[PDB]
Amino acid sequence: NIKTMIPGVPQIDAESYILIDYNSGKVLAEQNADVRRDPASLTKMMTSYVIGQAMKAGKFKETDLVTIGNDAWATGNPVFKGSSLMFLKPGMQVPVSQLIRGINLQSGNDACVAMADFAAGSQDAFVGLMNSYVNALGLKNTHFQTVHGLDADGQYSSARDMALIGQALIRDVPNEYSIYKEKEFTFNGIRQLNRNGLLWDNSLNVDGIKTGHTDKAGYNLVASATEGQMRLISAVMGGRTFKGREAESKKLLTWGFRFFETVNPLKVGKEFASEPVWFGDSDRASLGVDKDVYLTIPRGRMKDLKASYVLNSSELHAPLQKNQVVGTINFQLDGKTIEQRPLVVLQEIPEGNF
Ligand SMILES: *C(=O)[C@H](NC(=O)c1c(-c2ccccc2Cl)noc1C)[C@@H]1N[C@@H](C(=O)O)C(C)(C)S1
Repeated sequence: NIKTMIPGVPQIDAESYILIDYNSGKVLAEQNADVRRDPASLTKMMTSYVIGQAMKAGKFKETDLVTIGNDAWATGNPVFKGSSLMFLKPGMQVPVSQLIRGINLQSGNDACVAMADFAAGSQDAFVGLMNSYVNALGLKNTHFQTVHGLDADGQYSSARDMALIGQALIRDVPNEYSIYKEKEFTFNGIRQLNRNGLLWDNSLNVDGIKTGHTDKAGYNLVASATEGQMRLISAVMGGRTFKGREAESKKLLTWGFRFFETVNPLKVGKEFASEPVWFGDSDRASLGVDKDVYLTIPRGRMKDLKASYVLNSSELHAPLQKNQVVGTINFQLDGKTIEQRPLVVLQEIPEGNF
């Protein structure tokens, strides 16, 4: 009863949310997680991903100077009215390091344009990259039209999709993600605070990601926090009150850490099982996984976890290719399969040569 309890989810004062484990991908809690909503400033998480991907690929460096053009002139474009801005002016020569901090820390809309032109030649081309990454990540309820998150009529995303963009940032572009925890940066003599207030919350280790508000979106937050071996991502969209701003997301994260833990029962290349092989240069196949196994389970239940396996075929016949799928690993709690992973050949077995 204690051992098999399903914990109640706290009431969250928002249109939609999701809570996921970063490593396992497991959804711990959700409500209206696939409803299409105005992303507001959360759009900039994708802007930052594209930039992070360009930098990973070596297209430019943080020390590189970007010359500011007219479309990134903050007080030259009334579209930027009442919005977060670096106050760039044409002709300024600003290091990439400073513009990506303008975007990540400050949500500078002008810095988004500046980087979009620098990275991709035009804002349309850059939005095209954002949308190509939407497809590659397999996001089903997301579409961008703008580089900064301006309520543009046909852009949308979802709590699920925004958490997934969060996970992609941490996983694919860790050097870009490491910027999000920085509490401040200085530009043009002026000190600028990271807008993510949760970074200052002593009770959690929040290191990301992005807050947002436009008048169609409500209050929006994608947060990520760690506690030991465990990283959670929350996405809360259409938060109703100014006071629930960080509080509602904190509720989900603290609940997640209290009731769940992440286990890593198996790593790539390590033997889980061995099976006889026929016609081979060796007599036995070493079997395991081609991707690290992470599971999210109820907290405490780690020592109750059982693993077993099944095989696709009665017999293993060489040649066996490395990472050839030959079965399925079952992870179980209380005698019930909770998670499955493909069982694969770890070391190639070509046909015998004598
Ligand atoms: C993101 O949602 C908010 N940033 C804005 O700039 C903003 C816009 C906007 C206008 C032009 C281009 C893009 C955008 Cl998103 N329209 O309204 C706003 C407020 C930033 N997030 C909020 C917040 O979290 O409360 C601010 C710090 C006020 S600015």
